[PDB]
Amino acid sequence: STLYEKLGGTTAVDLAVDKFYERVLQDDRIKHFFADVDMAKQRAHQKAFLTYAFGGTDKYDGRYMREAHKELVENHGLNGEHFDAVAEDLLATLKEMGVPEDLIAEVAAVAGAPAHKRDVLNQ
Ligand code: HEM
Repeated sequence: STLYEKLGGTTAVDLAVDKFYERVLQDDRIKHFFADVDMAKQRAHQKAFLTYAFGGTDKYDGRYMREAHKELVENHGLNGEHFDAVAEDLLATLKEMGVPEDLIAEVAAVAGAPAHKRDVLNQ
C-alpha cells in the first residue's frame, strides 16, 4: 500500500490515531459521550474522522447518518461547539508532526465545509 507513502509512513499514521484517541477521552466536554462505549467501534469511528477530514465528501446520501447524530443533538444537546472541539484537536496533532501551516488551513477546509456539518449537526 504505497498510498501511505504520502502520509510519510504507516508508523506515523497509527501514531496520530493513538494520540488523537486519547485527546477525545482527555476532553471532558465530549467524554460523556464516550463515558460508556465499546472501544472496538471507537477505533473505526476515530479512524473515519481523520480520514474524513483529509478527504471528506461535499454531499453524502444516508438519512440513517442524520437519524443517529441528530438524536444526540436533541437528547444530549450536541451543537457546533462540540464539533469544533473535536476538529480543533485534530489541528493540534498536525502541529506536532510539523506539517506546514499552509496545509493545516487547507486540511480544515475539507471538513470545514458546512455541507458536512449540517449532516452531522442536522440543524
Ligand atoms: C463528520 C464526523 C463524523 C462522522 C463521519 C461520523 C460517522 C459515524 C459512523 C459511520 C457511525 C456508525 C458506526 C459507529 O457506530 O461508529 C457513527 C456512529 C456514532 N457517532 Fe459519529 N460521526 C461523526 C461525528 C460524530 C460526533 C461529533 C459525535 C458526537 C460527539 C458522534 C457520535 C456518534 C455516536 C454516539 C455513534 C453511535 C450511534 C450508535 O450506533 O448507537 N459522531 N458515526
